[PDB]
Amino acid sequence: DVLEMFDVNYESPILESFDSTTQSLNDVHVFMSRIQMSAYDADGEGRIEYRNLKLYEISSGIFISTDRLDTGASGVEDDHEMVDYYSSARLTREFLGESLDSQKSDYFEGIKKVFSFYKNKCNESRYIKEFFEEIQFRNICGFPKQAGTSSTDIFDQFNSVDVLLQDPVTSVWNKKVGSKKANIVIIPPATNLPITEACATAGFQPEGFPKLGSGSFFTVQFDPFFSTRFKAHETDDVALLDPTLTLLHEMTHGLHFQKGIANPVNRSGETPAWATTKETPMEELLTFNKHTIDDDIEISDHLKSTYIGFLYNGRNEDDPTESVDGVYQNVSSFLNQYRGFEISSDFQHFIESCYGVKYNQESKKFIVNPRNIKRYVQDGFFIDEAKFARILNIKTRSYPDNLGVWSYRVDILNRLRETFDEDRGLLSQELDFHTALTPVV
Ligand SMILES: [Ca+2]
Ligand SMILES: [Zn+2]
Repeated sequence: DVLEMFDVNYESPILESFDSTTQSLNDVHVFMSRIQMSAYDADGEGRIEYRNLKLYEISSGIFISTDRLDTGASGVEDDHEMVDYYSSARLTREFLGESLDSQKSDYFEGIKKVFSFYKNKCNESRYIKEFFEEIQFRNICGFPKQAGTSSTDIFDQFNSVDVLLQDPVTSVWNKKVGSKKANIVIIPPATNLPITEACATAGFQPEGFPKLGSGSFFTVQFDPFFSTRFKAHETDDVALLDPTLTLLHEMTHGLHFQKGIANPVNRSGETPAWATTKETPMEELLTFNKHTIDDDIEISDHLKSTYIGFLYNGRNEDDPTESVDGVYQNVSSFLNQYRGFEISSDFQHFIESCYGVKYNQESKKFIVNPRNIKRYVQDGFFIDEAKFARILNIKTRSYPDNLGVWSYRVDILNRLRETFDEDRGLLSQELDFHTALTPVV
């Protein structure tokens, strides 16, 4: 079932009616839904708001949209480049001689072609298979429980997306008929972003500061039809970033959001000094390449272990505003609420599978073993972009030059040449194999 593609097309009809006595939401693969996004005002300060969007379920718990969501103005004029390329036209109106409908159809086909490549790689690589089995199917438990969510509900805002029908009289898509398990949502870069940006976010966050160990589905803003050049080692051998590797990087951040280990913050809601190494978060170095931490692999592994230790145990500071609540205290406090309460076997198994914990039937309580919660955090960092690049033989940064245009078109649907294959992926990262964009400035 890993990355098994549903029979779903760009033009497959959106759900307009639902009869629970003869239909299952599990069989619904094209529907109106809503997800949180950061929206920006004219000043450029962000607030989290729901946005309606049309979703395609391309595989169990994996959703894509062709909708470019309105998150405010980018603040950059059309076709200006600053490393990244900005255009308000991409997936909103005619762009590069392609209609909106053409662009949306191509975006759908291109994302499916990328996932067909990943399915072929799962069949070839135990490591890639293990990664997709985890991000596609893992149980995702968020806390605290929100709004009208019962303490024993499996599906909620952290791990499912709403199925909305239209109010017949007003035509507004605001009639919720249920929800569907969600692990991964892939959408185009929103209006506020450049068209070359790739960005992974927590799919759902409550109003408070996020808690370590509280998971959500992840949303990736990603468009495989564009990429940016990169310089080799510290020579001048230039090549194009492979979008299939860019998405694997973002989905690795994704796995960290699914477990609630991506974004450690203190009681003031700021990143603690121990989470950063000008400044780069440890979350970025462990997603990119362990070896960037130190030339000696054993020192890299030790600094990794110290970071995971603080994610797990938190840290008490002499300034209590800088203290961090760890995964162990957050998860054990959450599960300790259930001590002595009768719960369904379905909710019991959901929690057991999510955190790798056991349940004591006699005392009706979760057994929250420290070694199990440590493994939950450690397991989140089992793979990085560099490992993917070695398995797939994709060229990436080893990681401001005046070497001209940064942003390139990528012919994912093979209109120009044999550019992208479902078995081999991107057949060349050479810049002369791709079409440079032409920024006005
Ligand atoms: Ca970027
Ligand atoms: Zn990253």
